[PDB]
Amino acid sequence: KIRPECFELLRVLGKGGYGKVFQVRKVTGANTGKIFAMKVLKKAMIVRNAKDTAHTKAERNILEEVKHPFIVDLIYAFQTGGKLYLILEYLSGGELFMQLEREGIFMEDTACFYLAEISMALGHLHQKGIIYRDLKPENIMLNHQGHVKLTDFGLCKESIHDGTVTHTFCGTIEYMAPEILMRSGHNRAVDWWSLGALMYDMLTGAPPFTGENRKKTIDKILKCKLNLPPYLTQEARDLLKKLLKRNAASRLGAGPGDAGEVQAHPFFRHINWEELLARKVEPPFKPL
Ligand SMILES: NS(=O)(=O)c1ccc(NC(=O)COC(=O)c2c3c(nc4ccccc24)CCCCC3)cc1
Ligand SMILES: [Zn+2]
Repeated sequence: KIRPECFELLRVLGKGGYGKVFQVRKVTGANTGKIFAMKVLKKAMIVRNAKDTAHTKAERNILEEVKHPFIVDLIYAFQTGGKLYLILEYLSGGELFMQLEREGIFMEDTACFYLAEISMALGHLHQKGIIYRDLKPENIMLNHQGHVKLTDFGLCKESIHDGTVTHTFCGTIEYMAPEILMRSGHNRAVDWWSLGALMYDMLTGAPPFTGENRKKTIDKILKCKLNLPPYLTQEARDLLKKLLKRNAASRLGAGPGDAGEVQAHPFFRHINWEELLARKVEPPFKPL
């Protein structure tokens, strides 16, 4: 029976209003010395609010069901009287955010690699009926080899919250689909929008609808007047045009084919999907 005492704490990886993440190593038994990330949530901070309770249980249910190389792996999960524990794989490659900052602009082949892996993760989720919604550079980590991992399926990680009712808009909203910000109803097509926004950011240096402040950003996102810079390749321009459509049902990937439709686009013409999913493709950046 796994317990908190089975793990030795090595450092604090992060913290927020609901709990903390530690780097840990297993003290004894199987995988003695194996390194994990341990997320520890305070039930007291959660159980009084039906929405947060629900969100917590959905996080654990999603992470338990998902079996995919490009989504964070949940190893153990247990609780005590006052805390919930999630033992996750430790991801040493950092945030994709740090990669965009260091490079400014990705070469197309580098962008293509990361966007391809993300699309496979989104496809896995979508066929399970799960919508990611929060695709953004900060949310995308890299393992020690440099492969993509999607994270943040649970409670709010922000230190400053937007309003007092929901945590839906606490982060940057620069990658969020217009129909979410409009509260006009949405489905898995929001993820293909977010993929486009991320792609635009990789290849230009900034998300497509940024402004001087948040209001102006939201206004631009809702207005949806896409300007594609001339230096984009024909394949990139074409895909971005198809992903960043205001009308969800027109978006590439919104169709019945979902990720399959996006993956069939000429921007991804050189991707071998079997070798990619099997992690046999050398990543563009190696955290080593
Ligand atoms: N809602 S809350 O309890 O209050 C709350 C929970 C977590 C955070 N902050 C984070 O999770 C930050 O990211 C991580 O902690 C993190 C991680 C990992 N691996 C990491 C490796 C290095 C550095 C951080 C890592 C392993 C992969 C999963 C993500 C964690 C802030 C607030
Ligand atoms: Zn919040």
